[PDB]
Amino acid sequence: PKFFYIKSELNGKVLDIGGQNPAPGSKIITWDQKKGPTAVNQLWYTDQQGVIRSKLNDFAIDASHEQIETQPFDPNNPKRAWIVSGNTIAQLSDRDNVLGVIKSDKGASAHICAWKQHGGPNQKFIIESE
Ligand SMILES: CC(=O)N[C@H]1[C@H]([C@H](O)[C@H](O)CO)O[C@@](OC[C@H]2O[C@@H](O[C@H]3[C@H](O)[C@@H](O)[C@H](O)O[C@@H]3CO)[C@H](O)[C@@H](O)[C@H]2O)(C(=O)O)C[C@@H]1O
Repeated sequence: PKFFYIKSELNGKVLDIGGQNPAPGSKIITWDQKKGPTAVNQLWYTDQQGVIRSKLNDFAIDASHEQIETQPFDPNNPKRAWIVSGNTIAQLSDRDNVLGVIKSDKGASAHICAWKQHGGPNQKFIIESE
């Protein structure tokens, strides 16, 4: 219902499920903000507890692998509980661990990782209502 974009303060692009792939394990990148029907893979919402889910498949953000990917939500997996805290997307169980944008080294789209808060814009995001 209440959807929003998560925009990076590093490049101005938004969290986006690469190629709108609905399958679990799909990498989340930053891509030009889209508007209209096709923007679904860039739209997110928070469940009751405040955990971020994707409008595309209701999957959560997961940081179990090298780069963040979408995965079905699991209340027992600390790596799948991410919330909006100020201008940071922080881990529910560790506010010091936050998402950050890392530009591609091979001309690809930027990807996202989770690591200790270091105050730069790469770890800052703006929540934009749909
Ligand atoms: C190898 C490759 O295909 N690289 C492209 C990359 C991949 O397709 C995705 O990472 C697969 O998950 O997508 C890039 O663009 C991202 C945007 O894709 C848009 O959809 C594309 C789709 O990805 C293309 O494969 C398809 O041919 O056209 C679709 C529509 O243009 C999404 O709509 C958009 O939100 C982004 O996710 C990328 O940079 O990752 C382009 C790579 O060349």
